[PDB]
Amino acid sequence: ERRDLPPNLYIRNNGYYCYRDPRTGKEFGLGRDRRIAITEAIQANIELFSGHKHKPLTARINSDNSVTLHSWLDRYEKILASRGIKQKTLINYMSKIKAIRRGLPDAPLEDITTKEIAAMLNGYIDEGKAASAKLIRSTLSDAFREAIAEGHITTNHVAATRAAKSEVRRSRLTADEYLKIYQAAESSPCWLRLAMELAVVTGQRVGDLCEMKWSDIVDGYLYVEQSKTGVKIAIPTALHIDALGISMKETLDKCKEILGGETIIASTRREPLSSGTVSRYFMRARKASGLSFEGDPPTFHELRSLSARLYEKQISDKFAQHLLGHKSDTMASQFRDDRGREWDKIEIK
Amino acid sequence: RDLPPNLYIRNNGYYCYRDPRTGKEFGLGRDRRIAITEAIQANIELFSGHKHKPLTARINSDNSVTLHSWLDRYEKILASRGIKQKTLINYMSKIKAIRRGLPDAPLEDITTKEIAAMLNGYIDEGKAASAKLIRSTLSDAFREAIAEGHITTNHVAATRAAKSEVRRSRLTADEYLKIYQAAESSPCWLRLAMELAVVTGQRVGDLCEMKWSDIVDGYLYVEQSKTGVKIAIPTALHIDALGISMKETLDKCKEILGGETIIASTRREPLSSGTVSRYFMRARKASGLSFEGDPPTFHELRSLSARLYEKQISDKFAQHLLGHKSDTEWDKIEIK
Amino acid sequence: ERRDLPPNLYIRNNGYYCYRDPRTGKEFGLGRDRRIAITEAIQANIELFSGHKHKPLTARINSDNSVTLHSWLDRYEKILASRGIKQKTLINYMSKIKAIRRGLPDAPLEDITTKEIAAMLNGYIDEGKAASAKLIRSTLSDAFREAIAEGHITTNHVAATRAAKSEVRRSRLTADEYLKIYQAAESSPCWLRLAMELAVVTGQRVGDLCEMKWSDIVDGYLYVEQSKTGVKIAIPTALHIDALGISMKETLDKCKEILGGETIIASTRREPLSSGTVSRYFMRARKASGLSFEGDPPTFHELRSLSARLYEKQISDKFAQHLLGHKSDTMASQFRDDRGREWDKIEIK
Amino acid sequence: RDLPPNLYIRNNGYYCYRDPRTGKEFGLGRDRRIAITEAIQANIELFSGHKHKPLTARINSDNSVTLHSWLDRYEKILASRGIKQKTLINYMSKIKAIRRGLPDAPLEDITTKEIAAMLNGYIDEGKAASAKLIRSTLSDAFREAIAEGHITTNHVAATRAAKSEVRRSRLTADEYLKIYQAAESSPCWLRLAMELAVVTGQRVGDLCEMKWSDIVDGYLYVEQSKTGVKIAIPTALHIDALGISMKETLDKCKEILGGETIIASTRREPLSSGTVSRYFMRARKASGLSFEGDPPTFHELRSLSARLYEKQISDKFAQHLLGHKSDTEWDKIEIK
DNA sequence: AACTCTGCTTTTTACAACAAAGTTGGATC
DNA sequence: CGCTCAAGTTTATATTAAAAAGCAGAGTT
DNA sequence: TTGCCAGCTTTATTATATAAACTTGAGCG
DNA sequence: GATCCAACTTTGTTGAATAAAGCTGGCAA
DNA sequence: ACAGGTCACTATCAGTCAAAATAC
DNA sequence: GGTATTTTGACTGATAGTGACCTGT
DNA sequence: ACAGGTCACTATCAGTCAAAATAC
DNA sequence: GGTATTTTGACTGATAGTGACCTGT
Repeated sequence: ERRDLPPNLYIRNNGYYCYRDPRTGKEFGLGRDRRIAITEAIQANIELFSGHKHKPLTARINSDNSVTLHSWLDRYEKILASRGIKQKTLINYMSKIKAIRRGLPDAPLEDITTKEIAAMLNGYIDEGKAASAKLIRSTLSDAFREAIAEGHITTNHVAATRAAKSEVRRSRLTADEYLKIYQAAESSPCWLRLAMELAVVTGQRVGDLCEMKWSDIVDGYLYVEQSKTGVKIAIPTALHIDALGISMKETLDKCKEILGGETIIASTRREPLSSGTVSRYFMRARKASGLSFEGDPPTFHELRSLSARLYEKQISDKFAQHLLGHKSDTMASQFRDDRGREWDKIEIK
Repeated sequence: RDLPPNLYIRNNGYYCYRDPRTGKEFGLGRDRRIAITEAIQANIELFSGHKHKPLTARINSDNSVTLHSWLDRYEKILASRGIKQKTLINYMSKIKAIRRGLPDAPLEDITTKEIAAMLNGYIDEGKAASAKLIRSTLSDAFREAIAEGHITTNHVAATRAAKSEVRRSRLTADEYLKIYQAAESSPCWLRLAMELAVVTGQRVGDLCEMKWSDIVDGYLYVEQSKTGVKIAIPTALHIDALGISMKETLDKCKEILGGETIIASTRREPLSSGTVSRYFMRARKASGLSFEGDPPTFHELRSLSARLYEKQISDKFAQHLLGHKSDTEWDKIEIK
Repeated sequence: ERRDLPPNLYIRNNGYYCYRDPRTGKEFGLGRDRRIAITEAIQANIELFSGHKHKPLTARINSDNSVTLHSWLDRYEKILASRGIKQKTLINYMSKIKAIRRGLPDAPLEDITTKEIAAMLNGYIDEGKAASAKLIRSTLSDAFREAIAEGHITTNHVAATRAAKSEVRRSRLTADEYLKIYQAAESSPCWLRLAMELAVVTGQRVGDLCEMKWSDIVDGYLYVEQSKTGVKIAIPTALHIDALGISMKETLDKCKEILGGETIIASTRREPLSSGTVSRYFMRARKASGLSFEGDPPTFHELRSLSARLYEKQISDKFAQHLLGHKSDTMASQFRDDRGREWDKIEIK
Repeated sequence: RDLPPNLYIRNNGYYCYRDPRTGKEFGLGRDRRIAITEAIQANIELFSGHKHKPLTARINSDNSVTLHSWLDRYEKILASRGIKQKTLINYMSKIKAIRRGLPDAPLEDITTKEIAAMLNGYIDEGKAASAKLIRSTLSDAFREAIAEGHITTNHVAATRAAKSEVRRSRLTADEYLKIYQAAESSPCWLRLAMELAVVTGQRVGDLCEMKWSDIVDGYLYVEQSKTGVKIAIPTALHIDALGISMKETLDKCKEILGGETIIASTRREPLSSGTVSRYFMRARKASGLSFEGDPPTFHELRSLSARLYEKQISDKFAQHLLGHKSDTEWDKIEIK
């Protein structure tokens, strides 16, 4: 007869015991009492046998009596409904939540770790969904605060994490290209044209463009109530874009004769259209024009950016700023940037 | 029988640890050896260590004051802050509010959660604003509570103040006229007050405070109850869009009202701030107009007052009359 | 004969032991062991007799290395000298320290309590030296920060407390009063007058005033380098204050003839003066004029405030701002404010 | 025996508790019973427990990390961030600095204190700025350390950044002239580079990268290496205060220098950024002028360039030229 | 009056991270 | 017909903090 | 011929604490 | 006679967060 | 028969307050 | 003469340690 | 004559490592 | 024929409990 040497467990020359995780190779100190070594030994022998632990009481206490991710998000949700926000803001957020449900365990909050979070966050970076991550993060983040504001938690695990910063990919649109798409838009219904023209001439948001009524015009002035920021403007029917040969007045009355409807921009059956279709068809003429660009191809909104860019040089910087329904002075210097396209010709000026 | 504290055994020989905090017990397993183990682990968590030095008489008694009892001294702390008789009461109301929202346990013991709990209570009934001030004050009391070191941490600070869109709607020129009209069944000063109010754009609270002694060589001296700003309004003002002249307003007051105050009762005596708005109110409802949100109120007259003075003379004037010193729609895109 | 019941200590009906602080009246729980009760009991009987406590090994660790106020303040000091600051900023701070030294215990950091801080802080309010309190506080605070920055501590006890808020007492000066003082200034040496006039016409800081050289003037413009903010200006020798009948040029040549020295403002023995004396004598003239004010009587700098207030109404608000060496938007408004004194008469304009 | 751990007795029958942390021993008294008491007290403080479950092997390990070992992987994640090769080495230099300032112990065990300690070391020597960047970086490393959860807490964050006053003095028009003159003993390109630099107000780093192929129909195309901004400088510019014409400067470069690069070596090849500034330096010293603080340097020329363009034509022009995008002594108060 | 010490009250006014460069002291081919 | 309460909303203004002063009552030559 | 649901990218503005009020239902002398 | 690093200092560029969009893919009629 | 847990209830527990028990 | 404070124990609210009684596999 | 508190000094203590010793 | 893992008994750095020495009253 020899020894009852629990596997993985070894003894030292004086009679001191260690357990060796064969995972890392690192030994561990137990004590002097064979009896007790033994015991702890076996416990660990079954752990390797299955990510299953005798988890400390500390743990098991704190547990059952404090949250559950999905369960709180569910409440998160409702709190948002309360904030008093615009219907779409909401759903943007909603989407992200959803995102989280699907990225994370429905476990207890404090038991969510930084790493787990980053882990899924990074999942979204690696696929090239940089921007996403930001918002996902951002929101998740919030959810927490508030969760903490309702004291289920003590600390935001997210805020320890780093926001992916995103270099914008959408290329800009040059005067040349517009004309080349204006041309391709031939096979497209007649309103796309006018919308285009209008778009550049008023430099207004597509969303708002689809909302203008013929009753919005009084004594040579087009009144617009911006949907996004609520700022109010009256655009004079006198404007003209010299670089592309478009007159606002001339654009507007083509819309009265050929489109005819309550909306300045209207469908072929005389009804107002959806923001999304207008960019949607502009998209088609983009592909149909066949031009090549670096990164993502420009889109409709781009029209508003070209609009400001040609307004800047035609009359003034202060003018481009005012038409855009645009107040701040951090962006007339970021709605001016070319993003690598064509060379800011410094003049003798 | 070495049965560690808070851990108990069952019929079969099943072991359980009981959190005394909740009362719920917990499953362990079958080996006393390992039960024990986790047992003490547990009794370290809730209880890390044990004794105390009876030199923690001399420490742990005055450590616990309790909400209500501190609020009680909070109060008196405020009394010394040196502020306006009403301000105090505002606050006071808050407190009370709190009294009725929270247990009377010790400070240390109150939870973030519990707090918002009630806070939210106030949102959900639609009394946002209140929330704010409740919060905000609760907060304070805590601050100074830690000021005197009964605690460590402002639990409040972690919570969020609701943000409140104001509902009181504004009053337009049309409507005022419509009310001035309904004001017929009302005692005569209402009208005068109204006019006065629009014309002087002054706070009802001060309006009720104006003496005929306040007028010297064509100038009305006002000492603003609220901010202490001093102004002299010239007897020459007139609001064109509604056809009221200050001077013609003022002399109607001396003839039909006759009293120490410019605005007075039918019994020749000074009126109370609240009555003024109060009767205005009745005229509101008797006019029968509808609006969006809550109906405008007397103060509103000061707002209309400025809105019509901005257009008639200048924005600089509106600010001057109101009692304002500093600064804090349909834009015109010019041809330049 | 019966028993050895240590005073303050009593027994219960079943044999449970408690000590009664007679200080409070409140009892406390010991246990079952007569022997051990006894023990803790005597410990307590000592305590009553000496502030002295058998304090913890706990305590007794953290203290032979976790510093001492005065000791750290001494090091605070030094950090300050390194911050790269103006020679007097320094002393201001310095004075406050000192303040602290004399307000508080030379104990260990974490042992300082908020209340102790308050207590002294209040000492300073109660005496009416409101503002002081502020800066004391402020700095103490800082000292702590940094102390925390070097980890002797973990928590700013300071920040818990609140800063006295100070209503400014210095009354302002009206045009009439200036005349009144200009008059009593007769008994005073000649430069006083000139300085006064100069001060109001230049609206410049006395400190800068005393540092102007005749070499600072070229081609009808006076160059000034403000010592306080470093702002650089050129005042034209053409200025005139009509409400008081003072011409910059006429004022300046008075200085050349009767004062004669390197400095535009100079002593009777042709040397540069000390900022303080200037104010100092102005004071004398103040007292000797005999006028009554509410709160504290205005003083020389006040000349700068008068200067702006009469510049405001004479030419423009934009001009008053340019002359001062003052830039932003919280001040050419917290300088046109009145403070009890004058009633803002509104007009028909 | 009864003798509790870390408590030792002396030859007399004197009791002491030895703090294992420092090594320092502590006095208690003569009574064993009391000794013991406070003893274990002590022994809860440092260690309450002593035990773990060996089932806390599966947590102790991969938790256990050490500075240098992490910095080691810190490094690697930097390489992935996608940045310009120099940025990286800046960073890496910092790293190194850290290695040399701090123990290679485990993260959790690094104290605020020690950090400051070393940071201040860099202050005291007058290397203000460095401290900042060291800090800055160290901080980051920690952040992402926690991002992978070996730690809880950024001890850095509690520390403060030295704030530093810029020492490099400015260059005035007179001085440049005096340097241009001393530059006579220097190879010919120096002069040209200098002129070019002022006239183009371009980064030395970019100056040395300009090709004769960069010029089309009177315009010099420059792609700024530092921020990627693209500009076309017209060959018609001239600086009046110093008598230098861009076109005249450019063609002295084609005849005297002759090479693919507009600025070139004596052997017709492209020069190293560093050399250019380097020789400029020589001419500085050789000019013999005195300055307050650190002496101006080549880049200085770009600053001069802007200062003289501001006054000659416009503030909007100087902005356009330097690849400056947005806005970020004496101002004549005329009587307006 | 002239000159420094001192305990006080006012005026003024505002950076932090990331990036990605630029300046110069010695160690190498 | 007016009051003072109370539970609620609304409007005005001062908001931190680390730097540079300024100003008058002594003590001392 | 449109129509909205569902998963991504982009475009914009930017605030919180103190004081000190005013509103207005209720019940009170 | 120039190179390359390594250690240091600059200078330009973006900084969070919430809020409100926009734009192509399909499966639904 | 048994893992995971709950109840309901008396036999210490941790303590108060006013009447008996000397002390200023 | 007579009120600050010590003690002493019947009067008292509460939790701990048992075991009876769920429950859901 | 001793409270307070420090040194040195080897016998555990808590391991790592590359040979020796079977598994796959 | 020849790589994964377990043991295991000399090789190694650091503390823990002892006393042998300090020293300021």
